[PDB]
Amino acid sequence: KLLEQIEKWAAETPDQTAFVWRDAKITYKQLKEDSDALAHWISSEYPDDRSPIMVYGHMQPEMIINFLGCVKAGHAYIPVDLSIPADRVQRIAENSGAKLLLSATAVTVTDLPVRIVSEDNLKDIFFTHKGNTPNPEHAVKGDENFYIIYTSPKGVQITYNCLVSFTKWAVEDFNLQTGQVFLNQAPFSFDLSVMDIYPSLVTGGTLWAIDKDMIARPKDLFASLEQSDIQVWTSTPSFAEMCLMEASFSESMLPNMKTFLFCGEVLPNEVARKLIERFPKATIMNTYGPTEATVAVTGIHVTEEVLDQYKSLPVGYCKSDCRLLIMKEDGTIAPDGEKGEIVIVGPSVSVGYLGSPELTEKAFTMIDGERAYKTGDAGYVENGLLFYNGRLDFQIKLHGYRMELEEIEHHLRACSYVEGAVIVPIKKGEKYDYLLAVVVPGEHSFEKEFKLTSAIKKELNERLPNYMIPRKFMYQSSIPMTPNGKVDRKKLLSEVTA
Repeated sequence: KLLEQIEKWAAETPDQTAFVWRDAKITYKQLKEDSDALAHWISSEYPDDRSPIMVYGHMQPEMIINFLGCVKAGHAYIPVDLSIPADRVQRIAENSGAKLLLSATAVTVTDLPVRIVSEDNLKDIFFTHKGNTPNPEHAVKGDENFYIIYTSPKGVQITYNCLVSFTKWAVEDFNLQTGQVFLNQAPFSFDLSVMDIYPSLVTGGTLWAIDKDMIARPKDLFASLEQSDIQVWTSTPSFAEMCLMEASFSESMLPNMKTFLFCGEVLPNEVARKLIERFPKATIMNTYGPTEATVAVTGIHVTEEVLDQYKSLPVGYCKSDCRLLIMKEDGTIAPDGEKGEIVIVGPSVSVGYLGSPELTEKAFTMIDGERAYKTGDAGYVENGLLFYNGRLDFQIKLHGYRMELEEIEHHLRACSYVEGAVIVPIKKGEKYDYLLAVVVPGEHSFEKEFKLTSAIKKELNERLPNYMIPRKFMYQSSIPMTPNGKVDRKKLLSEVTA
């Protein structure tokens, strides 16, 4: 079914661009053909095997061809971005039980206990098996693994049913039409990319990829953006914020922008507001979910009304085929409006971590016959609406006082003269010593740094208790992002600590 709705475009709109990265692009017809040849090759080489297959690279069109080739042959694929550390890739190879690794580019990771098919060798199978097609019944189905994406060091197994459950909801609730241009910011090793990959493929859209190098060089990023004619924007809030630092990043640069889809981090009320101002015709959606629950399970249309009544934006209503549970600090459920750990239950929940029995036991459970996943996230529900408070382990306790790190960040972000901010907790060694605020200053006329600091501290005093107000402030032109596009908190902690 999933592959069928995708294949449907190879016949209806064969010459439509299915994926484009810089100068490299492939049509739906080419996607089908090479994908079919690979699948045929896989089946000929591994007749009665269904071991997961590693797919190595970055944004090359072959990444997508290889993903489909793998599933058509009944093999789940393991996306491995170039950014993943060698030691990690080696662990994945050994943990996953993979026997093969496919890459369009050169594999730089020191010898892996896997058969490597790369560069020209991959090209050879496309040529060698050109025209051939795989047995329709070999295609991954039902509860069989479709892809395995690693988090933290655990392989989250996402089944066919999991992905279909997500995709259907995404296409319908995000109001995606057909033939639209979908931005792809997230590396394939990050499940945010799934939010644009499959919805685009099933709706005959065009995936417009952006790579790590464009990001390292904004002039190229924006150049690409203007040529893209992107209509559906899928990215982390941080990525959007960085683009917002560019005055030309607006409806003028992307006049056909229609839908913004956010997930992965807190979407600031101010960021959404800036996007509405810059793109008055675009719809903004905030969504929430762990990789363990197939990309996202909640979503909400962030309107002017939502922005007016929710200083802290809610993360959304749970998809209809799943449900949420807010667990009080005890096996007990919490009354609506009360904070607890967010638990997700339903067909979106992963079947567990690959080869990690003990790890699966600790985070996954069975409730009334269905899978449930403890997120490690703190939040609450109010009449179906889910609110995110922060990561349970980011819960800082300052001298006899608890507090979500994210709540302090939320208020810091809301202060005048602040365009971006992150709190770096400085620990004495065991307990929390003090908080350090890293902010990107907005326009101001403060002639001395301490004056800006005092001003923000005064405003923050009206929002938080004195003991939650960061003692130290640091200013910089931008907040670092990890290769996935999220705030790089480790890097920040590393440099501010040094």
